[PDB]
Amino acid sequence: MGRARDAILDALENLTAEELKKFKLKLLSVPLREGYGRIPRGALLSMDALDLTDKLVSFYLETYGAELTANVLRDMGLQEMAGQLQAATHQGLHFIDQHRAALIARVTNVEWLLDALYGKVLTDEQYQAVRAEPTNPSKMRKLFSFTPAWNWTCKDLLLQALRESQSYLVEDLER
Amino acid sequence: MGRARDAILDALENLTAEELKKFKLKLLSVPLREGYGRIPRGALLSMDALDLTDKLVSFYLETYGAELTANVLRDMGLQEMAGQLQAATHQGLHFIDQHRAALIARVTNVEWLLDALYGKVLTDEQYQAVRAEPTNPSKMRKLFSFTPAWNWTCKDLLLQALRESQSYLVEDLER
Amino acid sequence: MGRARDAILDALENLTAEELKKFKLKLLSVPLREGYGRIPRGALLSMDALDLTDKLVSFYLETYGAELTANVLRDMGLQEMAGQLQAATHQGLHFIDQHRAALIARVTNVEWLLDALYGKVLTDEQYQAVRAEPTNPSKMRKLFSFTPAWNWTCKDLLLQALRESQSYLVEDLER
Amino acid sequence: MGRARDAILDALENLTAEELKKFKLKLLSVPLREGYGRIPRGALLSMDALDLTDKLVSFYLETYGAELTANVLRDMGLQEMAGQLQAATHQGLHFIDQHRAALIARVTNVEWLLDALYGKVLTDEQYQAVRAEPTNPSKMRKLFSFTPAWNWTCKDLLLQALRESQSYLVEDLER
Amino acid sequence: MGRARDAILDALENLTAEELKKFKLKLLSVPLREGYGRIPRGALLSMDALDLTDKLVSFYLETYGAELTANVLRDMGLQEMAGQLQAATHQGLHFIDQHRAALIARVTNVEWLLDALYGKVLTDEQYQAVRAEPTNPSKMRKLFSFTPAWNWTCKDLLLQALRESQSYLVEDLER
Amino acid sequence: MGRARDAILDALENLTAEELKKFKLKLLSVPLREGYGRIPRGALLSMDALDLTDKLVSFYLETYGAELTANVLRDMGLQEMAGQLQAATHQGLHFIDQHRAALIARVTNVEWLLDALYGKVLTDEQYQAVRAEPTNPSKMRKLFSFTPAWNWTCKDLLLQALRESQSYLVEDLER
Repeated sequence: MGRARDAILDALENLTAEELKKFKLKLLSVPLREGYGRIPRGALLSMDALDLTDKLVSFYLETYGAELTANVLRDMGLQEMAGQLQAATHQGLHFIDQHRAALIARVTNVEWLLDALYGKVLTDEQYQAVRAEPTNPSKMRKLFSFTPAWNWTCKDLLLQALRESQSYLVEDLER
Repeated sequence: MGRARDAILDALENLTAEELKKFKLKLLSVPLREGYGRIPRGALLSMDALDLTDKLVSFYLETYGAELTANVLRDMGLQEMAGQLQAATHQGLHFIDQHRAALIARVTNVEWLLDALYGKVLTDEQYQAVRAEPTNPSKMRKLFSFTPAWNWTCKDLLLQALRESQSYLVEDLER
Repeated sequence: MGRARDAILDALENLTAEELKKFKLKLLSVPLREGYGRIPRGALLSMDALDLTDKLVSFYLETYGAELTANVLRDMGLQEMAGQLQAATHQGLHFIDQHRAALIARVTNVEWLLDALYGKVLTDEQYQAVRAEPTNPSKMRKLFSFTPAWNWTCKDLLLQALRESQSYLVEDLER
Repeated sequence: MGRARDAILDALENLTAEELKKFKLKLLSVPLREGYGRIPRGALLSMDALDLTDKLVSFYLETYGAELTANVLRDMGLQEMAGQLQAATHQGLHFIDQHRAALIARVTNVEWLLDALYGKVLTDEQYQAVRAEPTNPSKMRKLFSFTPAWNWTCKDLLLQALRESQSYLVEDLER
Repeated sequence: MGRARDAILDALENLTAEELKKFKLKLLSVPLREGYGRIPRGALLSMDALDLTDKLVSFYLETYGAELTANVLRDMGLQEMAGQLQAATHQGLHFIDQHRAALIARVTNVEWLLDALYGKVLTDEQYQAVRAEPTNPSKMRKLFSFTPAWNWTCKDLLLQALRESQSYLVEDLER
Repeated sequence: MGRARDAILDALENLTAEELKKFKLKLLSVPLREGYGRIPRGALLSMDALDLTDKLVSFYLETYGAELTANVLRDMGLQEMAGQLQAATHQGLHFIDQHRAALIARVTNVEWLLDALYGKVLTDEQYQAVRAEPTNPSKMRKLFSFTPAWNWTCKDLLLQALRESQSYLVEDLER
């Protein structure tokens, strides 16, 4: 699966000239994996977004180019663009999606997650339906039913709530 | 659910230049969650409300951006603006809406709440109708019937009255 | 229900500058409820009534702002403006309106109240009409029919007469 | 029917730079119909009114572009520009024009409308001529004879008067 | 530990306009530690509190900036603001907290301290409880149990009483 | 080890436009080491922060470029920027880290350092733990255990406290 060129272009088109200049400047000093070259200063300091996109795709592979662009954007502080690019490249698959079974089987403090997600994402009837479940696995199974209608931001909020509540569980899942 | 940019813009546009400058100054030293950067002084000390809103949504996501804006505003002392922002981001969902079932089940001192809400919120006929109910759960069920016509301020007043009357119930519900 | 800005402006606009200075000075040491900030001295000691009203509504909500203004006015000794603001915020609803049924059902010495209210509030015709009633509940029901034409001061006088006559009933009703 | 470019240009050219920037900012979060894209931030935050008109007509069709511009303008609170744009796009056709026969046939309280329109729109001679009519349909037919000389604002005032007088008729006609 | 920006802003914001000018004037002649520059007259004589705080933090670090501000405020005579800034910078840690063990072990005349603190700080029942202790170390240990509920002013009063009673013990303590 | 370009950019992005012109002007007269040229006035007086950073890295190497930038910044009086740049360039290595063994072996007046660091950096428990140590080397070994959690400012505070306490040891160690 490829077609990440359009994702990179979309990420690069939602930032102004003063941010594009900073991105190009920071591209000159970012650490690189072995076997990959560096773009010369002569051409890099004059390209626009359109030329930068296919230059990035040519010099670094599509996957590595996408992840390098995400890392550079995250370093500059632009979290929205990095999140959008990560969502585009990784499809509609999030961290909670890969570890779904472990999250339904090992989480304990459901009420903290419900309180964190109440109002911002969950509606009143959904909150009551989730709270009506007897046991924690049942609550988790009911809660995950609303995930397909969510976007990247809501999933990130849920992950942040889980990290704040149970750091040990998420650290174990990372390993 | 998004649309937090409009809420942030409304919150930031309703405060004067002297408060905006203090807000920008306090944005430089507010504690930040891990993984988030800080706005440089060069650009921050010259932005207006629109640019500040755009940069706030850019560096921090809509959820965390709104939360940070509310925290900074309530640190400045502007409680009205923070309350309006919380109402906008959370929709018409309040603390009393979340724990409605427990509140119509565990509260005892209803006449104190009625005295606190008399005149300012409740009318004479509504007060008489609530007083006509035989038991406390019936009184609470009748009282919650008028909630949809209320705004954030009335719900905050009711929460304050509940906290003053039965602090233990409130601290148990929040925890 | 809001509209407290107009009430606060009317209360603060009906006092002279020398006692406006005293109001501003006493606003610096009044005890505050939990979770509310304090106005800095640099700006507070230089504003007029128009700016003071806006900042009072800004830092403290309309409800708590009106309550704090009434408390500060009562502490200064100005009962007239404090009572006017109390009437404005609580609408045309008084203590006697809240406990009308209990007052009609439990009061005994109506003659003392009639003597206290004679001339100052009631004319000869109303006095004779009330005296013509056979029993105490009938006298109270006849008397309460004249309340809609009264103002805050007459109701306060009636409450004072009730407190002087039957203090135990008043302290029971308030608690 | 087209020519929406001139209407959009006239609407956008009659507003200052500071609210132009607000319009551009709010164009980034307005809900969109399915099948329509969003203008990237890179170009949107730099173009002026002349470029913005062409961009709006390109990305969105003339009809939907005008509708979206009017919706955003009403969201900002500027009702004069939105009304002018509606008048330009819909030609000299108003709500009262489309439902003329039903309005002449079903309205009852003509005198309230005449009182609302007196002085602001109708002259003394026209008012007397309308009052001289025997029955309500005759009064309405006489009143509608002066409509061609009116503008959008007068028709909006008449519609507001009708809505305030007979709300049920208006809500029936609109549905 | 940082966050001295908030403390400096609070200290500068609670002082009036005619004495902010005196503060700025005295900032031009205060002795400076080696390696630190002096703010030029051109910009200093036009700033308000918001720019002054940022300039102070930029030119002198947070620690030295807070110390210099406290020294200048003390020279001006404003002891309350200097004490507030000192409390904010050093956290809730006072001189008595630093030498707690030495104070409990070496002080003799507890009665003078109790007489100085009676009424103003200590209540009757806890004064009696302290007086009930058999020996001086027990009296001091019981007295220090009420310290956490005190503020900076009470601790300053206790230190002043200690200086008046046993000057030699203090001057040994700081040196 | 390089990566000084990012540190230089971060230092240059945290100063306003008024200070950027002063920095560029100071760059035209700063003494230079042998073999290094001077930036011409034609291009220097028109660059922004990004172009200035690139040109500084181009003409002067990363090491000498960072050193010259720090020297110019501390000449201007902005000690915070110079300190942050020194911390970024030299990594988390300070003067105290370089002479750790000599400082633990040759210092005498630990109490002055503890008094200087009390409250601002050290907490009460840490202060008591350090005071509990019998001898000076043990006290210093305990004190250095808390160093990894500190930042550049705390280390500078400790360094200036040492310099004030006994300057002879500092001037011996630096030479």
